[PDB]
Amino acid sequence: KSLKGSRTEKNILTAFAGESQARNRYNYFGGQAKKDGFVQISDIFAETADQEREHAKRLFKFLEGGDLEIVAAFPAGIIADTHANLIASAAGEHHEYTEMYPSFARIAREEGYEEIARVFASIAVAEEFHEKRFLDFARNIKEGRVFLREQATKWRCRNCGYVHEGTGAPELCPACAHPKAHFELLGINW
Amino acid sequence: KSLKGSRTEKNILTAFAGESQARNRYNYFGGQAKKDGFVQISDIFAETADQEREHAKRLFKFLEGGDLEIVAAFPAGIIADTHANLIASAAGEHHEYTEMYPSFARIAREEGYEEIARVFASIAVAEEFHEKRFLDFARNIKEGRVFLREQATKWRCRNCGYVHEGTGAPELCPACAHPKAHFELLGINW
Ligand SMILES: [Fe+2]
Ligand SMILES: [Fe+2]
Ligand SMILES: [Fe+2]
Ligand SMILES: [Fe+2]
Ligand SMILES: [Fe+2]
Ligand SMILES: [Fe+2]
Repeated sequence: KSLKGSRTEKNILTAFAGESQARNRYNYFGGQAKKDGFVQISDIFAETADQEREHAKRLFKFLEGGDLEIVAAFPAGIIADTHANLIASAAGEHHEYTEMYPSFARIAREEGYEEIARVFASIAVAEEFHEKRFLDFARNIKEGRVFLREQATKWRCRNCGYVHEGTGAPELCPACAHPKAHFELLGINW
Repeated sequence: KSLKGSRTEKNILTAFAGESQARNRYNYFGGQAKKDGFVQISDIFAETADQEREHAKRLFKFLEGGDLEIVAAFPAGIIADTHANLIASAAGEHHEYTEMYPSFARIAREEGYEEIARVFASIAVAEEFHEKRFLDFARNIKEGRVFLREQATKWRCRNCGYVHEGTGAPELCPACAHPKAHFELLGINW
């Protein structure tokens, strides 16, 4: 049925506004991560930004047109060091999957918008993993485990694919000569 | 010392030519993978192409200028189905790390170009993992295990980050509504 005048319509636009701002913030944090020498983390911020773009697109497509007024609070800034940005991003994700989306979903169900409610709940699942990545990386930075581990393992250069075996990533990739910043733990998800 | 007139100079240009062609082929295969409904594989081809660009750049930077004639054989085509493209790509990687680069490295060492030899050997390591990825994915396609597994596991939508728990990826992402093609096994390499 029509969304016109419902609370859900307002919530969808509110979510769209938040998703849109999150996309920008994450792209900026991605640039900062690159400056801080964390390439894997930089690419993660960029990918997360692209995924927020997709959450926003799904939400945007439900709307039926016209200008709508919304009242909501948003993070006024800021761009800091990568660890701080990861912590702030995780807090944003946390609010979305623990408070905002579950609430929007419940209201949607109550107003009779089952599909939309399902979408809100589904987006919340995505935000929870987004938070996991951000928290895990923040923890790695705090513990000094981004480029060094206790036991020998495999490290992959994101720039050229070189694989290094050892307790930590090398200062310079022996293949492409790029800095340690480009290394990540070798992952196999297939 | 100067590379002028050495066999290594010729080998570097030969490698550069091969690296350059590999970059193009992989980007085309990436596009084909997208058409075949394999997003993770498509992005892998694209990433591999970018890494070949970096192998080529390292090699290119060693050269000292001027036009040089080379004699070498290259794959004249072709673009086929994704499984076939993965197999062909793996064969290309195989020749590079088992025959070409080790040979170029040995010749470089013999002519007194230790740094260059180290680079050839290092690039070979990258190509071996490139082959592993291609062979693994080819195997997944052949066995019908790209989107379905024996035991329940976690699947991530590359488009929006939604996480699905089950034996196989869903036909449609419940969050962004994109097709099964966007799903991959949830990976955590950090
Ligand atoms: Fe989002
Ligand atoms: Fe998110
Ligand atoms: Fe590298
Ligand atoms: Fe290469
Ligand atoms: Fe390769
Ligand atoms: Fe999705």
